[PDB]
Amino acid sequence: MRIDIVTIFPACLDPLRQSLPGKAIESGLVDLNVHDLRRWTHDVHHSVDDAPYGGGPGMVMKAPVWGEALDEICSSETLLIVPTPAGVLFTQATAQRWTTESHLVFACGRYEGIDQRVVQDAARRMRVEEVSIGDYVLPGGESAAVVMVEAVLRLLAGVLGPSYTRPASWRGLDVPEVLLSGDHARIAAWRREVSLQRTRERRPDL
Amino acid sequence: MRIDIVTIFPACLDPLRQSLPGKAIESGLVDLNVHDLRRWTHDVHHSVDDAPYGGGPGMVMKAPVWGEALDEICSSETLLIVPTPAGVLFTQATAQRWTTESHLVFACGRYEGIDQRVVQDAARRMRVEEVSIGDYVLPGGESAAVVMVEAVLRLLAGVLGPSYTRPASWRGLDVPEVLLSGDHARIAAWRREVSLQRTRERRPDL
Ligand SMILES: Nc1ncnc2c1ncn2[C@@H]1O[C@H](CSCC[C@H](N)C(=O)O)[C@@H](O)[C@H]1O
Ligand SMILES: Nc1ncnc2c1ncn2[C@@H]1O[C@H](CSCC[C@H](N)C(=O)O)[C@@H](O)[C@H]1O
Repeated sequence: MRIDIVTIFPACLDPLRQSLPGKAIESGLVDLNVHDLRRWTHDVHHSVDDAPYGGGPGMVMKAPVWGEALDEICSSETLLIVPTPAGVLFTQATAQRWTTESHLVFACGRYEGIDQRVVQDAARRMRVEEVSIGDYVLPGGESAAVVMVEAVLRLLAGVLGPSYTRPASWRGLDVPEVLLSGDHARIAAWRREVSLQRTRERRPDL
Repeated sequence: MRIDIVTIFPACLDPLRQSLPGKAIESGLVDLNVHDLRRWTHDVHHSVDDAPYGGGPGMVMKAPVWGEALDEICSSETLLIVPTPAGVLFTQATAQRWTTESHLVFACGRYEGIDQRVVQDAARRMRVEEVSIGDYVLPGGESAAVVMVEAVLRLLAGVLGPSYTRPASWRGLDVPEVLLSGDHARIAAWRREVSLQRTRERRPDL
């Protein structure tokens, strides 16, 4: 897999050089490249942003700068991912689906986001997805791209209820007898039962 | 606010030293500390993990090591956050709620997670929350803690539909006339209408 991440904060993708993703890279499973968007700017101030039409707070990332970056980095086989709290929700199904991709490009937004025409123009050449990692607002798309890449790379590396360990009794808290029993059938049943109960309490949406 | 993050991958929290969170730190809004869990180990191999009771794949993070770290770092006023895909969903309401906290501690899990008794034992002294940032599986809790801290710090710093910018026409794509009109009432109505439509298509759960 080839991954390209475009951002005005390259340092924020440094976790992808560590642990599982860093191991996936050095082992040649993935080619990861992080690009500073300012390298596609030409003005004296190397600016990636401008005032929004119709007003609003903050600034908008300019379509001409993004368009020039994506024209260079993307092909017709690329799956362009635009993190946004207005996108479809990223789930484990999405992470599994992205393992079948040859080229992922992440266009990380800052400020109020990226001029909408970047997505519409990209869609003329390649496949584009606006994706949210959850119902919260982040200052930028970088932490979202780390989350998405780690979820995909975990699956790629693997392809290519409560947990307990010793001691049996700690601070007056004992490991449930079922786990000490060595009876796989009883253990599987209990784990399913506790997971169902926890799901009912915390995640009835599931 | 004081934030403590406990992990076997301190480098993975480096994004919190950049951009908005890094600015919140240097301006004295937040005291952020990242702790390597191995510093609370005493065995020859400085190990934080052991085999799970009842079997299963991988390893479990030991309760005695976590208990010793949390005994040192936490107080009765701490809100202990344990990232887990089995927790309640983190949302913008949670991020807003956490801005009222004086001390957040994030216990980042690796492997199959943290022995469940760590949470139960912590709950004897302080408030604990098991939290998921979404319906996907990450290799570790660090990228989840970055997401949560950034969402909270964005709100803390601020307290203490589609976007467009120039040019009006780009690659044959024009900015909607409504945004060029300068009529706030018409702009607000249109933005609400396009956002509602996008919500119906992508997020009927909302
Ligand atoms: N929940 C989330 N999921 C994925 N990306 C998010 C996110 N929250 C914020 N972001 C990122 O942070 C950037 C700035 S937040 C701007 C939000 C924008 N007005 C919109 O509605 O799209 C976004 O462009 C996106 O890249
Ligand atoms: N969706 C998510 N939200 C928050 N943390 C997650 C997460 N997915 C994985 N993690 C983190 O990654 C670590 C290893 S994943 C292990 C999952 C564990 N068996 C469980 O059901 O809790 C978890 O301990 C947690 O810290």
